[PDB]
Order: sequence, then C-alpha cells, then structure tokens
Amino acid sequence: PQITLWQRPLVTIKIGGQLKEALLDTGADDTVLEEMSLPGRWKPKMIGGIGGFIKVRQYDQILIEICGHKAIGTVLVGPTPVNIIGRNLLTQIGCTLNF
Amino acid sequence: PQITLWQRPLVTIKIGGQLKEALLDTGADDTVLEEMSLPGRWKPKMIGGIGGFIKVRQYDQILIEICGHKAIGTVLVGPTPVNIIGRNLLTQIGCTLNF
Ligand SMILES: CNC(=O)[C@@H](NC(=O)[C@H](OCc1ccccc1)[C@H](O)[C@@H](O)[C@@H](OCc1ccccc1)C(=O)N[C@H]1c2ccccc2C[C@H]1O)C(C)C
Repeated sequence: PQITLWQRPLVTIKIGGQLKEALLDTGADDTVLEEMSLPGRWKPKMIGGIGGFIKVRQYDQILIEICGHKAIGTVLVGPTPVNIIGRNLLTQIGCTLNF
Repeated sequence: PQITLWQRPLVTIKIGGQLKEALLDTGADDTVLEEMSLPGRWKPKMIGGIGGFIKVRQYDQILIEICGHKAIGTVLVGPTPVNIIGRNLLTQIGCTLNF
C-alpha cells in the first residue's frame, strides 16, 4: 500500500500470538516494543533517541507479521512510549520512502 | 526519488544558506535541527522521544530545501542527536511510505 504522512503511520502487527499497534519509523535503526514476554534468551542493550538512552532486552530471530507480510529479525523490548517498527524490519517487507 | 532503508535515509538539506545532512524520519511529528541560529522570535516547546523529553526553540515559517524541494514551515532547534526532518515537512514535499 501507499501510506501518506498527514497522520502517524500506525499499522497493526502480529507478534507472539498478540496483535499490537506500531509506528512505521524510518528514523529508527531498530525495532522496539513495549514490555512483553518473548521466548528464548536475551541480552541487555542500551539504545538512544531523542531525550536520551533506555535499557532494553534484545531478542533475535523473532517473527513478526506486518500488514500480512512475514518478517524475521531482532526485536528490542523495553520502556518505549510507543511500539516502533524500525529499518531492520521495514527493509524485509520492501518498504521504501518516495517523493 | 525512491529511497530504500538498508541504510539510514539521510539527505542533504539547505537552510540559512548552508548545507547540512538530515534524516527523513516518519516517526517524528516535527522537524528538529541541531543548535544553530535562525531569524525571528521563537516560542518554547517540549518534545518527547524514546528516552524522555527535551526543551527546544520553535521558529515558524522557515525556508528549508530538502533534496532540491523547497519547503516553508516550522523548525525546532535543540539538543537533538541528529537533524530530523519530520512529518510536518515530509508532507510538504509529498513523501509517502510504500510497500
Ligand atoms: C540509533 N537510535 C535510533 O535509531 C532510535 N531512533 C530514534 O529515536 C528516532 O529519532 C531520530 C534519531 C536517530 C538516530 C539517533 C537518535 C535519534 C525516532 O524516529 C524518533 O524521531 C521518534 O521515536 C519514536 C516515537 C514516536 C512517538 C512518540 C515517542 C517516540 C520520536 O522521538 N518522535 C517524537 C519527535 C521527534 C522530533 C520532533 C517531534 C517529536 C514528537 C514525537 O513524534 C531508536 C528508535 C533505536
């Protein structure tokens, strides 16, 4: 589809049997979701954005469904105010910026 | 043009007669640039990102050229980690997300 930016580009994602709302964020290198439970081992990581850094838990090889498109990648879980789909997953669904 | 996301979507912008690099960020409601001098009076504003909030200076009706496209709008100046072109200006140059 083609998404205009008059409003925030929010989409429904399916992860770990859960349906959630997330922002398609071209300004984010990684994908970060609000606190939740995911299977497997995880490692600590610090990510920085506007305002400073936050501590998150890194999970690798996580399957996420974005608008029907299956994508595999690293997902960070932590105290983010909004769920963010970053570039590591946007590339997998063939998402591009056009003007 | 069409921009893929395997790398950060950085473009050259021209403002105040000078060239700078900025990130096309669909996850940003507004445009925020690193500390610099702009004309006119400014108003206060607080913007919240991944790690908290920061105080910025808001300047209105500022001319800014993004990849050759001229835009005139609101620009925030403050302690941002990188120059960010947000939705307020992305819509002016007709930028959309596609997949
Ligand atoms: C390397 N670090 C990154 O890539 C990081 N990347 C980032 O933090 C990006 O910033 C550039 C950035 C790039 C590299 C390094 C540092 C910063 C995001 O796209 C950021 O822009 C956006 O985050 C999502 C969000 C949306 C809505 C509410 C709260 C958070 C955000 O904070 N938006 C707010 C904003 C920004 C500017 C002006 C106004 C407003 C209001 C909000 O929309 C993370 C995600 C991994």
